[PDB]
Amino acid sequence: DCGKPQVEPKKCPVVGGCVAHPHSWPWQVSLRTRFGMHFCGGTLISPEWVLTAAHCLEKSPRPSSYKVILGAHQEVNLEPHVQEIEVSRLFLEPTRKDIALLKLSSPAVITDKVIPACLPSPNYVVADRTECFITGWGETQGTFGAGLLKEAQLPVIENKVCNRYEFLNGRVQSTELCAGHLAGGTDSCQGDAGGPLVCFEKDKYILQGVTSWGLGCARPNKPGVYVRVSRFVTWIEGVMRNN
Ligand SMILES: NCc1ccc(CNC(=O)[C@@H]2Cc3ccc(cc3)NC(=O)CCN3CCN(CCCC(=O)Nc4ccc(cc4)C[C@@H](NS(=O)(=O)c4ccccc4)C(=O)N2)CC3)cc1
Repeated sequence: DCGKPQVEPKKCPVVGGCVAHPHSWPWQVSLRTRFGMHFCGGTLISPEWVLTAAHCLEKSPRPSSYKVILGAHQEVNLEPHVQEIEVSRLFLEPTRKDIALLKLSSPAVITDKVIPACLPSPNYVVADRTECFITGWGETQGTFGAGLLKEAQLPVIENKVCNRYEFLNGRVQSTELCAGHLAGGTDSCQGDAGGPLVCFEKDKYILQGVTSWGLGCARPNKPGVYVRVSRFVTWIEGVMRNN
């Protein structure tokens, strides 16, 4: 059952936002070096497959350089039941987009704390103002929560508006989407890249974005940019089917 957490998440009362109800985001992964250091996020989309950002793998083209942590809440004191799995193969998106697939050495064990997120239908366009969630262990820029999994509820901004001069001035492609509060203060940041942007649809969470880049973090009029997952579903499915 993809997209359905067992520990229901909570809204807030990653820069800003709040600490996540522990294990309320069971698809969240921590992408780490062979040495145990968190540097990027990821999303479990199937027991053997993690979706992250291509730029997170810029340092090494070697699957051995990476490990995936599943089911955690703490970044340092990993809980005992935490699943730590090596990566066997890396798949960079073939058109140089900032998205990539990780095939794990062993299929993650599905538990109340480790659950895959659902994928959207091809070419779905998250509507303007849709409130979605981003999560990760990234920088907090003095906002509390360092070391614990944080979340933020952000409104999507349609590309036509996001590309205006007042915002990102034509930098955003159709294969990306924008999200964030234009007054600033709450945003994903370095360390959250490759992590999920999920939207609640009917009764479950759908992976709609991959945290990619931005002009800084939580700055006014500077929403974050995310890879538009719906434009890569067909490629993702082909990779999982043929590998
Ligand atoms: N929700 C906020 C948020 C969450 C998470 C993050 C974490 N992710 C990062 O750190 C990314 C890493 C990266 C991602 C994609 C890339 C290259 C690098 N893709 C290409 O290489 C592909 C080639 N491409 C093609 C087209 N491009 C031009 C058009 C669009 C464009 O201009 N894109 C852009 C602009 C700036 C940067 C990267 C990309 C550098 C840096 N931005 S920053 O201002 O210096 C900064 C940000 C945060 C903190 C401090 C400083 C920035 O984000 N790096 C140029 C190059 C960051 C922000």
